[PDB]
This record gives sequence, structure tokens and C-alpha cells, in this order.
Amino acid sequence: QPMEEEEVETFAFQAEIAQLMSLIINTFYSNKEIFLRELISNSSDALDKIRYESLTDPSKLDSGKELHINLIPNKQDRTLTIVDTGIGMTKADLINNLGTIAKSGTKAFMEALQAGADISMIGQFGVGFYSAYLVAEKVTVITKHNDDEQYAWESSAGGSFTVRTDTGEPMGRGTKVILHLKEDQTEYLEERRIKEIVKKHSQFIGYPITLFVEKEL
Ligand SMILES: Cc1ccccc1[C@H]1CCCN1C(=O)c1ccc(O)cc1O
Repeated sequence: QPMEEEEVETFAFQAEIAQLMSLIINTFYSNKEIFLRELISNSSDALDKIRYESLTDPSKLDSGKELHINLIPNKQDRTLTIVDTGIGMTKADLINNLGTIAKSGTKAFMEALQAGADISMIGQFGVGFYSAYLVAEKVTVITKHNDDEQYAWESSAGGSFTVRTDTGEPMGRGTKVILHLKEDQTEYLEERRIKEIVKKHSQFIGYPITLFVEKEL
């Protein structure tokens, strides 16, 4: 009878990760724009990985040979999406690497901030993904790894995230980070803003970065 039915799992964030997310989403910072640099850096790393694999196994690219990053503002949905065709994440990858396992860099980073370091350094501690919450009230991550199903990860912070199978629109391979922006952060939906931040901070990314301005007609 139902059109669709999907099992949804809810996981608690590891304690230090939950602390970091609260610090990030609540604290005032003057340089929030660095979130885009961090997410693009993540995409680049994921692209480096699938590329490495394809060096010895070309069939790794059967799911798509183009290695690139797309930025997609949607003013109607108030979302900014960063899409890449990197190696993507398995379900275990999602759960392990985006929430439940703390890396040493998590506590280290919060220690660094209290010691006077800047939020812009977050990427050096290996947790730059969470800078997304500088500007987003909710983040949705859609991801597809070779040989695996497509999954959707989601969290509005507050201590937990969900995982479920995603059947919406099939990706060949890679990861899509959908930022549901805070009301006062909608500037990052504007073309001039996206362009100047990419020019300023992502100068040396070795993959094509393309803007797609989305409007439902
Ligand atoms: C960098 C990183 C940190 C933690 C977990 C996974 C990753 C990368 C490398 C392996 C797969 N992966 C992604 O799918 C991915 C994730 C977030 C993101 O914003 C863009 C992405 O492409």
C-alpha cells in the first residue's frame, strides 16, 4: 500500500564530535566562509582516492570517468549542495567516519581553539566536514561507493544523525553534501559570493569546479 518504505537508523555522535558540533553551530565566527574550502578539500581528497585506485584498476571508473566537483545553490530550497565524483562511502564508512568514531584530531582541535587557534585551521585536524554547521542548520549527505548501494546521512546536530538507503536520484559514484542553510547565511547562495570564495581559497584544487545555479520553473 505505501508508495515507499525504508528502514531508518539513528546513531548517537561520539561525545567529542557532539561537543565540536555544538561549539561550531553555536559560536560566532567572523570567517564562516571557510566551510566551502573545507568541503571542497574533502571532495578533492575523495577524488584523489578513486583516482589512485583507477591507476591499477581502470574498471574502478566504470561508475564514471569524470573527476570533478559541482557547486549547486538553490535559493528556493535555501540549499547549497557540493557534489563530487570521488570514491564515495560505504554504509560502514558513513557510520564510522562521519560520526561514531572520534579521531584524535577532534579533541585536539577543540584544545587548539581554546589555546587561541583559529577555526580556519579545522582542516588540519581532519574534521573539516563539521565546519558545514558554521552555515547550515541541517546537513544531508548522499553517497555512493562502488559495488554498494546509495545511502543518505543526515543531522541537524543535537547529538545524533540518521542513515538510510537513498533511492531518490541514482548517482554513478561519489558524494553529495546538501547544506540546508541558516536563515542569515543565505549569502552563500549568491553567485558572486560563491565565485569569490572559490577564487580566494580553492585556487589550487586540481579538479574542475563547476557552478550550477538551480531554479525550479
Ligand atoms: C574527507 C573525508 C572525511 C571523512 C569521511 C570521508 C571523507 C572522503 C574520503 C573518502 C570518501 N569521502 C567522501 O565521500 C566525502 C565525505 C565528505 C565530503 O564533504 C566529501 C566527500 O567526497
